[PDB]
Amino acid sequence: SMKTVVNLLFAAYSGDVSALRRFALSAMDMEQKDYDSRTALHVAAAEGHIEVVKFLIEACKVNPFAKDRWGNIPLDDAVQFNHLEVVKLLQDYQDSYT
Amino acid sequence: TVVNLLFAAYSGDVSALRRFALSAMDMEQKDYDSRTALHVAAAEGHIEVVKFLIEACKVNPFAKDRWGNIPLDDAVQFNHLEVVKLLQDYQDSYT
Repeated sequence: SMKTVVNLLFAAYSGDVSALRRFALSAMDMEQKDYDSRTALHVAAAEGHIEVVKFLIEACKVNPFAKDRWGNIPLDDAVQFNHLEVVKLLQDYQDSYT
Repeated sequence: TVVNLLFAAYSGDVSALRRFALSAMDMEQKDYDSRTALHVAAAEGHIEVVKFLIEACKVNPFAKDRWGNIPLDDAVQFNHLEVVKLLQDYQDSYT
């Protein structure tokens, strides 16, 4: 259970879009959080993996307003670490989110 | 095992941590956010876990996570006073 959440989040950490796809293609909840309330989109945005953020936004359609332990959404990490291609994507996706 | 460590720290599972330390796995290994077992345990305020990590395993209390934060920083933010005192005394004596 939590073993997969970490495989999921470690796949987002490495920029492995294919591994994320295999997780998503098995009906796994892609919005699950870890011990720090961090999601796959959190780790992707913090690392600046533009293609990983794209997949979680377009293919999985994950909630971008999920807050971690410190109350931050994935956009906050992209802003703090100067990943602006991810910032612009999360900006546009947050204004249209459902 | 990379986070079975950190999932045990989050849940205050001192017994699981003792089993993992016996198998000689790295108790200071970090995750995707550069978080250690001491980080998560201090953030949750689980006192018996940070006791075991500093007194038995003697982990480095100056390890910084992705946000440059020390395990004591989370314990201060979330009002885990006894954990703050343990790490503060341990950080002073760290060789």
